[PDB]
Amino acid sequence: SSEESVGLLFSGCTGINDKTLGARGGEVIMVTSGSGMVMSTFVRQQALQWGTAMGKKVGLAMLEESVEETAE
Amino acid sequence: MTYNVWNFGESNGRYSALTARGISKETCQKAGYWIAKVDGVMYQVADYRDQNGNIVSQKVRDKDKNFKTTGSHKSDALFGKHLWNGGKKIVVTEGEIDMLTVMELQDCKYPVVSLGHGASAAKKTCAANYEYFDQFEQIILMFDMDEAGRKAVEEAAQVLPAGKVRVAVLPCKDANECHLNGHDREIMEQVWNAGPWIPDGVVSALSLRERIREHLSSEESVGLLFSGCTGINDKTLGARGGEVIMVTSGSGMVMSTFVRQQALQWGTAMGKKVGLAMLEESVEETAEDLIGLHNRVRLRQSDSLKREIIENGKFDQWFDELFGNDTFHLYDSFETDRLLAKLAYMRSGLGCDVIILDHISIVVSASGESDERKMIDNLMTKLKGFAKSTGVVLVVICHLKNPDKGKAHEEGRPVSITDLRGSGALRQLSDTIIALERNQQGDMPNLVLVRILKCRFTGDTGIAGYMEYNKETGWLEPSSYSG
Repeated sequence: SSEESVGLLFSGCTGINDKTLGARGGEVIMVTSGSGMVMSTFVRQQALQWGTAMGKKVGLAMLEESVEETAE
Repeated sequence: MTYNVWNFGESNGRYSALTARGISKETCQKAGYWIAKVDGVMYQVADYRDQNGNIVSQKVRDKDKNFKTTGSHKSDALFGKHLWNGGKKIVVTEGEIDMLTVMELQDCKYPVVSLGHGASAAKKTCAANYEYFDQFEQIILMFDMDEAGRKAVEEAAQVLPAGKVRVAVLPCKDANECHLNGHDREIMEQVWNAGPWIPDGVVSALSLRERIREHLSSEESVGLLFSGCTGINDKTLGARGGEVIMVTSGSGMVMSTFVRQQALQWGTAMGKKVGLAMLEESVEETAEDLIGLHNRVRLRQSDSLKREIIENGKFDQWFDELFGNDTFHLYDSFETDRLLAKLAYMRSGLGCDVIILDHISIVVSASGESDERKMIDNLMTKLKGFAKSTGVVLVVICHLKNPDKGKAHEEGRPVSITDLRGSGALRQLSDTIIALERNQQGDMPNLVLVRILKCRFTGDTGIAGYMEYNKETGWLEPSSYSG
């Protein structure tokens, strides 16, 4: 009952979802890839839809850039 | 073996009231603050027991302000700990006496423990006890009201559980200084419902509106265009403030020109105030190199012309011309922390918007420490911090280690980020990496290539154009070139 199946659906590629069934809480999802800013977008995108479409509160530690920048 | 735990009675023990501190006799009795007297002198003994009840260690005092610690004072010692296993709220004080205090004012009905090695070992003693403290709903850190005491609070909460920590804020040094005629009611107002703070770096988005607005106007998409090779610009979109541009390459004096050239155009064409730390050369030298460069003449490299313009007034003229807009400013030399500080005041005080730091390879002063490998990195970060933290554009020149593989640097050999110096900090912390290659023994010994080795803001990277050295004027002129 407690723990859960379809936790938080990755956005922008059903597939990610199909295969992973989402980002269940207490998990640790790890996004990786080459030079990928592609990577930094993908994550950003997720942060975006989770904190708006979904109710969820997102917390960001974008260590690379400033807080103002990421907000823009 | 270790100092025996002091037996009550063996040493002439009494549970007496501390009249000096406004701690009642009945109070000392509950926490285990007893008054012995061995071999003549009368000592104050604090009884540290584990959650199980057994006395594991003692902290003993004599009048003059000395100590003597009995038993085995483990890294997780909390004085009073054995009294409470659970609760809605537990005050945690710096020392034993202050624990006795809160234990009064409350008629010993709620929980207070004191740090085992208090003062400095705030971090260790605390994290040693995560579980114990999590037994309570909220943890009230009532530490000293001074320099190191606020610090203690900080290091403490860091290692303490979740959203439970709240900071006590008293009118005097400690909770006892208050009691000792002053404001008991001040201590009270904190034990109940005091300050809960710990986000010194967490920052809700809502609360950035202003900081964002003012950013958006201030710092520019096309922040500062590199000069002498559209390309550098096309790919990197410029040197946006708060970035850290890193210019690198082989033997490149080509490199030290390229940087110089940029310094030039930003400090004259553009309004921007450049600050320079040219660590290699003197402050007078770099100034000449500027003047000369600005006047398309190889100034220092020519006895005749030097004399000429000193006499024909052209010097004072050229000098005013280039400099007299308080726009260039130089760090002039003869540590890491020490340099960083100077560069900061250029940013903060004279408020230049670019600082060019020629040649990271020179760390310098604090000698007893190993690999430049490691240290290069340590500086790297302070710098990136400086940068982002203050929005200054920080160009940082950096020189290349040398292959071991076949073709050298003057043989043109291209460079990659692997090809990189350091041990990762630049390879990381830098926002745009511009590399310049030059095969000084070949077809165009004056032709120089520009790779963008990296560029966060755009990630459009690669070969980005060519320039040609004019041995004659001193400039990296832009050049026609491709496949």
